[PDB]
Amino acid sequence: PAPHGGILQDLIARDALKKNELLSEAQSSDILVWNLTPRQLCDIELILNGGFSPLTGFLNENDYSSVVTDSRLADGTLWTIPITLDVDEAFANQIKPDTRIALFQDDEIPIAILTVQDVYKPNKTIEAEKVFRGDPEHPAISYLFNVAGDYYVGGSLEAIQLPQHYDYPGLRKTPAQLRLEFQSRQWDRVVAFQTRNPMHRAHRELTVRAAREANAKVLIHPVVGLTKPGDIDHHTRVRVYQEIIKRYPNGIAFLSLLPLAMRMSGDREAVWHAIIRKNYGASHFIVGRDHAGPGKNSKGVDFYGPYDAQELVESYKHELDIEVVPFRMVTYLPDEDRYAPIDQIDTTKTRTLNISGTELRRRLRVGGEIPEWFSYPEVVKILRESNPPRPKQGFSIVLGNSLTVSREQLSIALLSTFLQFGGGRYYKIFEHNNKTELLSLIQDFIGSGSGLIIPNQWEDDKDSVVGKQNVYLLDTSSSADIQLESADEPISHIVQKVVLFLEDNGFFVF
Amino acid sequence: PAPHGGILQDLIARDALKKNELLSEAQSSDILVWNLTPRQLCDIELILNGGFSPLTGFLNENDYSSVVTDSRLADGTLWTIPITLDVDEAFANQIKPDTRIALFQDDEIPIAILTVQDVYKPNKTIEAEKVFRGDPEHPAISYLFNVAGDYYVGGSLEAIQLPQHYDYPGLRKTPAQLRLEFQSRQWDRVVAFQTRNPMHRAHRELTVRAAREANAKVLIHPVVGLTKPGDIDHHTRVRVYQEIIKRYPNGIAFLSLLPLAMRMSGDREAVWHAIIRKNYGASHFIVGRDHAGPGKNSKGVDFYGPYDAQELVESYKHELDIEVVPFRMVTYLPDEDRYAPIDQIDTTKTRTLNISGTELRRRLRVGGEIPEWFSYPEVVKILRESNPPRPKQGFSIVLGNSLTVSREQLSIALLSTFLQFGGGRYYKIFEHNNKTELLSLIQDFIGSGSGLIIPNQWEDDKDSVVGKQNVYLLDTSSSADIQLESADEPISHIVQKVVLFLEDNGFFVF
Ligand SMILES: Nc1ncnc2c1ncn2[C@@H]1O[C@H](COP(=O)(O)OP(=O)(O)O)[C@@H](O)[C@H]1O
Ligand SMILES: Nc1ncnc2c1ncn2[C@@H]1O[C@H](COP(=O)(O)OP(=O)(O)O)[C@@H](O)[C@H]1O
Ligand SMILES: [Ca+2]
Ligand SMILES: [Ca+2]
Ligand SMILES: [Ca+2]
Ligand SMILES: [Ca+2]
Ligand SMILES: [Ca+2]
Ligand SMILES: [Ca+2]
Ligand SMILES: [Mg+2]
Ligand SMILES: [Mg+2]
Ligand SMILES: [Mg+2]
Ligand SMILES: [Mg+2]
Ligand code: NA
Ligand code: NA
Ligand code: NA
Ligand code: NA
Ligand code: NA
Ligand code: NA
Ligand code: NA
Ligand code: NA
Ligand code: NA
Ligand code: NA
Ligand code: NA
Ligand code: NA
Repeated sequence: PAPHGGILQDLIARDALKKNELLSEAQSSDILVWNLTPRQLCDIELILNGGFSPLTGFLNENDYSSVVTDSRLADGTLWTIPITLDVDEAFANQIKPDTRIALFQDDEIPIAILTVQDVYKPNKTIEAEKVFRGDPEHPAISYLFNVAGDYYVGGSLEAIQLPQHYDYPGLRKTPAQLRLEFQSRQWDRVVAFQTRNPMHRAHRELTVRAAREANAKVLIHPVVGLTKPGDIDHHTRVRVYQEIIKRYPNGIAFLSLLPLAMRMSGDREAVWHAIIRKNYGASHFIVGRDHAGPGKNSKGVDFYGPYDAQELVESYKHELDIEVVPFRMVTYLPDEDRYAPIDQIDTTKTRTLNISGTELRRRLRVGGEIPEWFSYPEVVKILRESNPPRPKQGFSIVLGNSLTVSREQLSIALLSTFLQFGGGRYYKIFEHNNKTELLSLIQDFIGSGSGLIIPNQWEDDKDSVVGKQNVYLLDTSSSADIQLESADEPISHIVQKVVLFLEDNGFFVF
Repeated sequence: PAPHGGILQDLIARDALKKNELLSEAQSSDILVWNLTPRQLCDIELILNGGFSPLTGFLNENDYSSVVTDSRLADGTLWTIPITLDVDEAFANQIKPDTRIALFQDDEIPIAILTVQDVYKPNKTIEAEKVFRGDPEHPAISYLFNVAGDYYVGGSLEAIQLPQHYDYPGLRKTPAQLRLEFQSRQWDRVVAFQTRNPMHRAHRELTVRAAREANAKVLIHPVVGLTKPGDIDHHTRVRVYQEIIKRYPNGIAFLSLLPLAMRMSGDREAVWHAIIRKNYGASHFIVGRDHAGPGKNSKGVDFYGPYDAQELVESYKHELDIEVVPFRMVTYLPDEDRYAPIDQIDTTKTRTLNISGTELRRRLRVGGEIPEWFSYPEVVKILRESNPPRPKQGFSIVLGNSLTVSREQLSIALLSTFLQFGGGRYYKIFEHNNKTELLSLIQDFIGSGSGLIIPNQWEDDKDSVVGKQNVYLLDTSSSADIQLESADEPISHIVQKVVLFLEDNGFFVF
């Protein structure tokens, strides 16, 4: 179908003969410069290549406001997610309309020149409530208040080049490129599948049903920009994707990576995804259970209904101009050894089985087996590879402040003890001396699979610098992970407590 | 580099706005029509897409002649293999210069409109001797005299569409497309690897050395048009290729199928391959041992020297305008467990190992093991899949004419006997009654893995219709595959002879 708004806004193509000129300007000693943030680099690349058509810059207050209260651009164009350039008060204060800002990447690569139309200070609470449903634990809300700048700069863009990427070089097809791909193959019907997690049996089956129902070819269009904190990294996923694509019949599917920065905005996000996929050349778009939803909040309540997205997309049906292929919870049927939409089976006279993400995360962490029927073995292998079981995980033991025994001697004792176990883990007594340049390495080591013995705590002001994962506190404090009986407890006693704790948590296996 | 001649002759692009017009003409009740042969469909697709640049139609006598005696087109452009439209006397007699012929595919799809320049009757002997070196067993020479028409029709072409293909739809990149592929990835150095056989360890290693030596990305450009009779089918090969490509480091290689019709013209063919690859956008081209050679003739003598191609290519070096990466026999080194060019090892103080094609063909036919070091297991699996060991092969037993026992009873006896063995083969008493519509099916069954019991021989005039593979003759004749003692030999005796014969040839395994 035609790109949203009718015109593919490929600004790279549009501004081709301005490149050298824009480049010079971007590099002049007088232009205002802003180094794009990660999500901003994700958004600007979708703007510059026509993925966010009709958009051609970041939303101004008028357009932004309409999107928030209307799910539409000022002119009425259906648009649910606000795309804005958030900056800080400092930078904002140097901006005036008509001003031209050079937007860089990594403070080195000139991406584009923004021509300021306005500088406003959004009410983050309204955006939070109206666009993301207001739950503070919601990924987009947390980002909004904790990472996003407090001042938005609206304005038109002029392309210099798309953000640089050294991985998966040929796979990040642009709307124009993908459209050309489908064309060279004479694909006039393509159903797109959005995804931010690895694909298992259910997915393969559901995407194939879609291809069969829609009579269209399959586009696995995974998100590699930004997703939900805690998601499997995109590299591990691209591998999972390239592997699973070999399970489809020869010539039915195409893989293309989408550098989109998700918002986990359930239903609004689905409407947005459909618009994006249409721009990219898809004729059909899959919207399954809890599309783009972030699950439940700590209280166990749903951020979005399991089918809110489907319903919203359905209400915008005649406007989207792209066909939606809805799916009900696709589950496993033991007795018939096959998958199928829950709405097609009698959950009364037929038994179903389902390994949830939580459940999977768990197996991977304990080294537990994952059913042959759940996912393909190569997929699981790749997952295990980058999400190793506890006996392969790294960790850190911190000698609490309450500790009264010799920290040096307790450290050595723990070191020598861990060493005798053997098995491949690297151990080290890591003194940070409160230097953040060191504190910031604690997780690099844990991430490398190493066991670190830390002689003492770090200032509370520096706590943010350290990634809490697999970091355990040894102390008499009630809030210690490994609680000591008393600050003067004999070393050997402490060592056994720590060993058994780590063994109880899968780090050690004898 | 620039395409040969300087201009990419993508006639599909050139004649885009003529398509509807050419189409109408091609489909008029008055235009002369010729349905392209297989190799002709191979050649015309390389002409229409700029692969044979500078060519823009089939060679006329002037150009043809110069290519034969000069390895150059009339204007001097380096060109070693003659590309002509060979027709029969009947068709030829209706052609006059200025005439326009509609060239169809499968008598249904209009490919192009040829504007006749001349109609000549080539001296096949000269072409055989001068271009293919005159050995009658040479693949190109046999085709020349046994398949090629005796009259060549030279003339310019006007594109309607490239030949239709329903398999590997997106993989058959055109020069322009490939060039666009390399570009979108910013590949300014690409070394192309030609191939018509499956790729094993040696190949992967040799193409990687090339990539490293040349400082260029890898293009696996296999031939899927026409190769040498007896080669592994291209489908099996594409699978082998798609699998082996996964053994290269991420992002270093690209796979694109070339619908070229090989000539197995050793050195001349190599020069031609380099020109073709240059047109397709390559900056480097690999030329290894016996490039494009058909091996030895039945007498055991070489059609070309193991490095004739390398030497010819080298002599045209400053003309080819594409860098050649020559390789000496790449062999295996047991003790160092690695491959390397023979010219880099001391064949005196180091042992080498090599499983030749013949040797491989043999293992595959006996179900023999293929060294882990020779090829990758997935590749070998795919090969075995379409080149099954004897116990899975089909065959046919023919009751010779000399036979004097009851043909009906001997047939049944052989049928019931084979049946008791079990094992999965399908058996049938196949009566052909000399009807070619039936004789032509004999190989389809053998190909399907079935065992056919044929009650009697077929007329000699019909012999050509039958594929001699796995077709054994039971007769008293000295020239019988399973020789009987006498035409009246008792059935049970004959049955044992046949059983033991088939068991001795791997068809039966107990
Ligand atoms: N078991 C399932 N039943 C129905 N739909 C599913 C199922 N699993 C995944 N989907 C759908 O597949 C798509 C991508 O899945 P996933 O990556 O987990 O979520 P997200 O929408 O956040 O990308 C979504 O449309 C989702 O609703
Ligand atoms: N062992 C080897 N050492 C060096 N080059 C090789 C070796 N095997 C194959 N090659 C080269 O690989 C390319 C393709 O191989 P193949 O398909 O067998 O022959 P062809 O040249 O007929 O396409 C050729 O350039 C050939 O010379
Ligand atoms: Ca704030
Ligand atoms: Ca629920
Ligand atoms: Ca005490
Ligand atoms: Ca003849
Ligand atoms: Ca030889
Ligand atoms: Ca007798
Ligand atoms: Mg980028
Ligand atoms: Mg989900
Ligand atoms: Mg074709
Ligand atoms: Mg060879
Ligand atoms: Na439309
Ligand atoms: Na810098
Ligand atoms: Na709801
Ligand atoms: Na519409
Ligand atoms: Na429809
Ligand atoms: Na426990
Ligand atoms: Na040149
Ligand atoms: Na016909
Ligand atoms: Na002669
Ligand atoms: Na060079
Ligand atoms: Na020679
Ligand atoms: Na024998």
